[PDB]
Amino acid sequence: GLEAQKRLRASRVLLVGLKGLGAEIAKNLILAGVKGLTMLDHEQVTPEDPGAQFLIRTGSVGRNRAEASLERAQNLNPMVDVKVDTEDIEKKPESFFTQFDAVCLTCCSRDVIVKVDQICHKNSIKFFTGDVFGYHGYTFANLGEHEFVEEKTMVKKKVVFCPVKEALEVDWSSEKAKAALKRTTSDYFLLQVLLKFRTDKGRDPSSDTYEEDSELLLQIRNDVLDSLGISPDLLPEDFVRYCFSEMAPVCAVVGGILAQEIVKALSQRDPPHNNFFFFDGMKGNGIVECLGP
Repeated sequence: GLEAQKRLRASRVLLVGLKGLGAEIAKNLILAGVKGLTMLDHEQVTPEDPGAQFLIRTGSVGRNRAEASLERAQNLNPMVDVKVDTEDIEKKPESFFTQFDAVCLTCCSRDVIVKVDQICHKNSIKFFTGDVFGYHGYTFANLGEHEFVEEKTMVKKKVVFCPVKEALEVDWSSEKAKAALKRTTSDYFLLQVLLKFRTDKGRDPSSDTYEEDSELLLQIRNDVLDSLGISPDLLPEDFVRYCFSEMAPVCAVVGGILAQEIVKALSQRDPPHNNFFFFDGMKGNGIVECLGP
């Protein structure tokens, strides 16, 4: 679209977390030509990061992940104002988010995702989150009341979104929810298991301690599925073997989907996925789920 491009080129995006998924998102957004992208990450480069991640030069272990990504990110499009922020996202005051038109979170804890979603909803900022765990990946969008144009021939269409807290808590005890459960990807419950591992451990499952991590994941599988009154065998028993580490192709697929969703929301064209997109790199599937309302 024509005026869609004017919106996109005037848009400023906050991107949190510069592991494998984050640079893929950064690369796509920078190539698309947004006005500015702020890359925020307070963590240091780990030995495992360069395996999926193309913005950081080899041998950067110990460097801050955002600072180590700046040169290659900026080189993608000199017309984009790429900035780095090394401050923990939890330090940020509410006023920090208001300078951005869209916020996208990766590698953030569940509590952080809820808090930032509520800040964005109150200030009408487009909110996204996504992560990759091994062969699996997901994206989430909360665009609030999102207005957009389509074809058929212009069609001004509105789609209502729901907060991430409501999307991450689904009452499966309403009879209506039981029927919808049979057609649920079960990657959604994989997300719940991995998100509480992140909360409990302060980190994601790591292949050097795959040896706890399948261990801890087995408890979360029983802990969350019983908590939600769901059978423990809804998701594969051996799910622990396909949710470890970062694979570059998986980050590419999930980052491409998420970046296109961000572009759709900023340019206000085409129906955005509402509200979850689940990718399984083993079966080659991408599934859109609407959860929360």
